[PDB]
Amino acid sequence: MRERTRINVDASEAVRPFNRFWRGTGFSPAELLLEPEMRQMLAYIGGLPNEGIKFLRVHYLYNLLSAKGGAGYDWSLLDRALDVMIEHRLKPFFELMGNPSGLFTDYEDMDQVRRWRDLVTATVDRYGARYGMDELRTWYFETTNQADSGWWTYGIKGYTNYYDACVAGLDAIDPSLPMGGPGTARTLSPIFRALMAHCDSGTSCLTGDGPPRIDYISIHEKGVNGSKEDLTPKTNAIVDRTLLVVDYLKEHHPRLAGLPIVNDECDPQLGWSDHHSWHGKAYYAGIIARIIEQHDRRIIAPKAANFTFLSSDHAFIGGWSQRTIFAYFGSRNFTDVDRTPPFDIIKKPGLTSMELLATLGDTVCKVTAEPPLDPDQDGLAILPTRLPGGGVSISLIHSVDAINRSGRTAVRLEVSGLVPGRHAICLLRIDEEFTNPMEVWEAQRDESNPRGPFEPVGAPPAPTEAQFAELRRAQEPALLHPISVVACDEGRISVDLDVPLPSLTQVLVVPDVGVPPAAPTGLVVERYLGLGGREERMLFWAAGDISPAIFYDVLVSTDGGTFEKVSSAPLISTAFLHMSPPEGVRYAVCARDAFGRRSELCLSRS
Ligand SMILES: Cc1cc(=O)oc2cc(O[C@@H]3O[C@@H](C(=O)O)[C@@H](O)[C@H](O)[C@H]3O)ccc12
Ligand SMILES: Cc1cc(=O)oc2cc(O[C@@H]3O[C@@H](C(=O)O)[C@@H](O)[C@H](O)[C@H]3O)ccc12
Repeated sequence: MRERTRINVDASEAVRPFNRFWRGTGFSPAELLLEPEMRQMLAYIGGLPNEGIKFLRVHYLYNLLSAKGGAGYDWSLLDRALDVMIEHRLKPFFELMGNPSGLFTDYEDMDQVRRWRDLVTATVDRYGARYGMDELRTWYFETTNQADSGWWTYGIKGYTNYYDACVAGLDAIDPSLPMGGPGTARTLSPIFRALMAHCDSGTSCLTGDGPPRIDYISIHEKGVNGSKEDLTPKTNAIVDRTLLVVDYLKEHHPRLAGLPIVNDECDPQLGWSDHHSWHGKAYYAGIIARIIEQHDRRIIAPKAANFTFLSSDHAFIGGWSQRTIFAYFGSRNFTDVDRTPPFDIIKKPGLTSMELLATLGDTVCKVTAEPPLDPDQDGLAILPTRLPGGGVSISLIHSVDAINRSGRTAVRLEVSGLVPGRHAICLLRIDEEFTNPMEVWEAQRDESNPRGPFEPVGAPPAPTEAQFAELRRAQEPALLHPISVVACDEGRISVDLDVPLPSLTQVLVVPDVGVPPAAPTGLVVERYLGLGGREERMLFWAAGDISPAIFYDVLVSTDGGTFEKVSSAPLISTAFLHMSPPEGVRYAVCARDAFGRRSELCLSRS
């Protein structure tokens, strides 16, 4: 419902601060953290620009513990699970949840309540020692998930004592460790209302002296109900129900109403493992961004509430059509790598969309559009930000709730108010033609000829090595056009964009700092086996600094010969899966800025 829009973004005019408030994902159960598939996934998840994903919300961490007869527990599985997060620069959004060796049966029994308190205290004590208390203090702790679905039994009172025990457990070591909840699934459920009453008036069953503290309020609100049918996400209703909850707090518990509000599981549709094919396509990138933009425009900007964090729950392991950030190819079903079944994973739009969004800056700029933008009616939305050091990062979102709608509009994008001097314009796109590995896969001929030679089919369930190389080129956030460098003496740039429905476009306009970018650091190389037992190496590294619009190449030397490039697309994330390394392989990673300059140093190892 629009043909051409002229959009002017004025980088010289700051409107308000901008936070990237969506930098989280999650999955269940905690045991996946011990599997090699998840280990590989965490390299991609921890490699987004500027901590583009920072928190993992993993269910049933305490099922990793078991009672060692006595006071304590065998911590060794939990240690491995937390260590993999920390090692990939991820932090737990730590749900105090699970039941070590089934020991907990009754939260009204005050000896159990006290034992739970002691478990929480022991957790904080151990991990504060293992990683440092500075690390611990960057975490968030949460109540056990739902509790308004299959909360074993325990009741409202059990729940409220459980909360008390969590809070007293953290307070024994450090009261500044943030605690919140209830992480309820249904809007204004009994559990939710009860915890709010308890934390407002109400008194802790372990102290006896006022309500237990609450540092944030968390709920799950999702776009549409679980179904085998492709029901249509209602994205604006997520914000409507969140504001309803806030209204409930303003009326009934005004002392809590200004607290940080968290949607700890914000997905377009309930039921991750149902098959909804749009999870593999640009629709999902569009819709994640659309949900984000609605929260920014309707909650944060007018200050209707202190909305602080939105976590997706899309790091489950599964196929193209499930709510997963990778498509898993291999023999395992989740609904030493020489022991376990080999596998390949391909990035999907749930992750690439977050790669693009991770590039956003820290300040909202003024934007004017003609005709004026009306995202709730026609689907064209914008997140226009200024980067530290100058320049802009703009997300242009063309997304509607309906899955089955296509089309395109024209945008003339103008950016003014830049500091004069050269700038580079980088255009990244997720749509049907770009960053589109599922489309590529569907068009690949299945060489196993499962319907015989006269009926070729696509979508090979076991792609060839060459097919996988084609998918891995397509899986990376793609340049819509080659980067252009503009000598903008007037501090203006402009560009024409063809904007499909659905699509996500990231426009980066970055100044020339005058020197090559900083070299990458901390290169880790690990062995995996791909489908058919093919040798593979996963590379993970860190950016040399916080510069915008940095792209990485991966090179290979054998066994001393000069380095040749082995990455296909320029990488914006600090992770790369390499297939079939030669003998005596040495890896090197180079950073490239948008002006074509290579980091003077490459980072080596193997
Ligand atoms: C769960 C939760 C509660 C809360 O009050 O704040 C959070 C902040 C979270 O991310 C931080 O959000 C911004 C901030 O609080 O300053 C960002 O600027 C931080 O970098 C980020 O860690 C994640 C989870 C929560
Ligand atoms: C059973 C159930 C009832 C309900 O009213 O709401 C729910 C919300 C739920 O939230 C999340 O849903 C899952 C999903 O959407 O597939 C997962 O994303 C999360 O693990 C779960 O916490 C899970 C179960 C229920």
